[PDB]
Amino acid sequence: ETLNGGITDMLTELANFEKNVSQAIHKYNAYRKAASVIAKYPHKIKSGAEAKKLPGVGTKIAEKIDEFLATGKLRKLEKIRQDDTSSSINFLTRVSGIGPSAARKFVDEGIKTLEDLRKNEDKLNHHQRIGLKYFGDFEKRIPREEMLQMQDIVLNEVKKVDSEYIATVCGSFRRGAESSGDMDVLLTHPSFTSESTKQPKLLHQVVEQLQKVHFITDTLSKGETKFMGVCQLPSKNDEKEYPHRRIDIRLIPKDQYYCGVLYFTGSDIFNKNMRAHALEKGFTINEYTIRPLGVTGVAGEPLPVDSEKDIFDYIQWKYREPKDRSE
DNA sequence: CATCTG
DNA sequence: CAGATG
Ligand code: NA
Ligand code: NA
Repeated sequence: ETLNGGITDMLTELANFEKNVSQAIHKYNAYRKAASVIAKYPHKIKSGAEAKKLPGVGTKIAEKIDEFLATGKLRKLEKIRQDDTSSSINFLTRVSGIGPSAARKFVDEGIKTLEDLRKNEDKLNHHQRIGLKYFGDFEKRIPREEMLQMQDIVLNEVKKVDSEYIATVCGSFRRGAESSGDMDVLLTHPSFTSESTKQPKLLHQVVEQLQKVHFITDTLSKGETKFMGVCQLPSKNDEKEYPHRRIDIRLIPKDQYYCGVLYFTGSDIFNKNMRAHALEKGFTINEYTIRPLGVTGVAGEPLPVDSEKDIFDYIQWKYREPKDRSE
């Protein structure tokens, strides 16, 4: 956690690079388990061979670990941290919609910057385009104070559309967090579930409402069960308009809400531990359900949940307010 | 995993 | 349809 800090870090750099610039998914994937194991490793890595000793650690990584230990540096790391080409890919990638794949193409067409992009807005697709248009806004954290107003709107709108809506704002927003990245809304309706064959409208009626009033600004992706878009808190008495923020809305069959809602709420840590305990208590839990564990190895069948409460109960645990869902 | 693009 | 992004 701090004993083999740098090592795990350098490695993550390397790994990252492999995958991002080169297309080295193996290599990439290599640094990963690597940092993972030295990461757990209880001692102070005093040398390569010592590390080597570990699984995932080969000769090549060992090599690298030496020079790093030997000198507060790594050539290759240094060589990569300069190199324009590499730098560009790490940068383009910042745009919503640009991935590494795309980052590569662009640079190889000489688009390596923000301007480059605008100049070539023709080569970008809708998502990507927006992504560019909102570069700044998109990187700006979302202060809970805005979050609450947003939440205030979404809910009221969903409500007017149909009393049976059940919306929820998961995320850290939910866990207490002073600021969040994007807004994530979980959605369901009674008339929607596991068997119940569809109801796309269910999702589209609200999307529309939100656009009605202007909360929703652009559409990134709109499917029948998942919507990816952009929203905005009406700028008051003109002088201060708000940044644009990412917002997602997903439909969920009523019979699977709480697990989703639990799940989405996090933290990743909370989950696991909660997930591990579930297992002890003879249970299984994932994104959508809680299933009693057979002894023959494994086994299913969906337990029935009417709240986040139903779940814990099952695993026979202390109900946890979202706030302490930390770890 | 669900949506898009081409 | 494979392949990309989130
Ligand atoms: Na990106
Ligand atoms: Na292939």
